[PDB]
Amino acid sequence: SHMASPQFSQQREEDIYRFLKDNGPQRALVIAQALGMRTAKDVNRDLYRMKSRHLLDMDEQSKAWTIYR
Repeated sequence: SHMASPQFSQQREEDIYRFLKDNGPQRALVIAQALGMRTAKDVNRDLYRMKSRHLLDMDEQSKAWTIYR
């Protein structure tokens, strides 16, 4: 295929992926502030949604969100 591989539903998910592609693995709180949110809970919905579709992966060790391969 000649087009890009991931699927985003909204601007948040698209920013989350692009952000973690550009800096590498970061915690949900880093992602939240980078979108202009306040808390890790404001992003967690988008973050876990992308993990459920093969786009993100959280680390159990420090809650570091890393783009799924």
